[PDB]
Amino acid sequence: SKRYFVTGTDTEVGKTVASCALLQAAKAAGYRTAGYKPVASGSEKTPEGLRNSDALALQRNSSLQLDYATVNPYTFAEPTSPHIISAQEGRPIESLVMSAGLRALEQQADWVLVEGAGGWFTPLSDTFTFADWVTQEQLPVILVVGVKLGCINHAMLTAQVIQHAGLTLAGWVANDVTPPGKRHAEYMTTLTRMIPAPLLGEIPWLAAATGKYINLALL
Amino acid sequence: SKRYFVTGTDTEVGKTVASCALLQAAKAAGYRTAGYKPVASGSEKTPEGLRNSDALALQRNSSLQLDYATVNPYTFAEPTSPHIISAQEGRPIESLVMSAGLRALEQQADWVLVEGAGGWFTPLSDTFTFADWVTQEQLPVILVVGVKLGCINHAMLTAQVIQHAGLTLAGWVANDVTPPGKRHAEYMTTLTRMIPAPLLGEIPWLAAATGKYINLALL
Ligand SMILES: C[C@H](N)[C@@H](CCCCCC(=O)O)CC(=O)O
Ligand SMILES: C[C@H](N)[C@@H](CCCCCC(=O)O)CC(=O)O
Repeated sequence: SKRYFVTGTDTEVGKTVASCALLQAAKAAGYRTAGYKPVASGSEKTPEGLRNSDALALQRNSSLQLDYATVNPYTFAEPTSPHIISAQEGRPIESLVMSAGLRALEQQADWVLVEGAGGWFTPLSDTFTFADWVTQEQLPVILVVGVKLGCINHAMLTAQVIQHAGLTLAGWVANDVTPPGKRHAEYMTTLTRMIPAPLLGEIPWLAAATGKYINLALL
Repeated sequence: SKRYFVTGTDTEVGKTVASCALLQAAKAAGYRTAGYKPVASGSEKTPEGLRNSDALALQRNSSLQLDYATVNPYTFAEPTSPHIISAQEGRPIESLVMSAGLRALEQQADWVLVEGAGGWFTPLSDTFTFADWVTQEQLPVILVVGVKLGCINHAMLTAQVIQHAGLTLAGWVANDVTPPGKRHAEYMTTLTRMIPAPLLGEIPWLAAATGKYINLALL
């Protein structure tokens, strides 16, 4: 299986929008696809337990029919850092459970997209971060950049930290989080120049069928 | 002279609020102080030329009477990345002019605070970033963290990049950018654990005399 990890420059950059566009283009290329979000916080109660909306989006954009707990093993109600609510609730987030879940998807999908929570360094416990599990798994990383003032700094910080860990930065996606602004073209040129990985495509400001904005031939 | 560079985790984290609190505590410890903001964008027209409000704050919080152009040599009207507006206006931002300005302040001040623009990696030209000038100058760095969801990731990214460049991370300041929230104490404990530098103090949410929140004995 092809496997990619998706991270973002900050918490509200539309990372799941880019993950659904990636899943839609891979489906169009003929892959049997699966979205995986191992850890999620900020969830609603239903008759079946807590459900996170980003994980629901990954589940409905996967080409395989998948059960929710296969897509998202760890679900917390409160929208805070996973290591705070994990400790509060008394439910440890285990690296072995996160990796088993990935293997179970590779039994049926040949293109798997793994979406983290937050940015690169989100803590999962007091001694373990999301970056430690991605490094452990040796996943190639796709960086989603929300295009706004301040994003050059955040895209460069994330790119250098991933490369320092010896991981491949597979590419980046530009998400237009605001309407067209004055320096949009100069920001896109600077970001293309500075991020050492191919620009996979740009998704326009939308306040759903977005696969056409991704060029999968660059991954 | 003691010299410190101040940077922030993102663009609106109240970095100049923390710089004024630092200048106020150094003045109270008996230092002859000077604030320096070499590059600024987002400025107003006056009879005397363009004036940036952050640079004005540094100027009025310095214990020496200083002229504006001594505090801020490069002033651009439009609030965008300095390398975009510098190219548009045809006014190169020169490293020699930025360093000369710092020397001129050391002629009269014995505690100098240098405030950058944006975050760590702000571009000054197509081949030069603010981080290259700070590394060139070998300034110790003070990191200002706006405490909100997403700041653990940004504080860790900035801290590792500075240390990788071989610079000293002198300390960090927590700025409360919102009213008291649910996980404020757990966020402060996590940030203290993870940032490899002393917490210099915490400034409370204020919608001016803030020197009392800084412990200069840790710098
Ligand atoms: C206009 C802002 N307040 C600030 C510059 C932000 C540059 C951001 C570059 C990037 O995208 O990383 C200007 C200033 O602080 O004087
Ligand atoms: C609740 C958020 N949407 C998100 C977690 C953000 C953690 C931020 C940690 C940090 O401060 O860096 C949860 C999620 O995406 O499922």
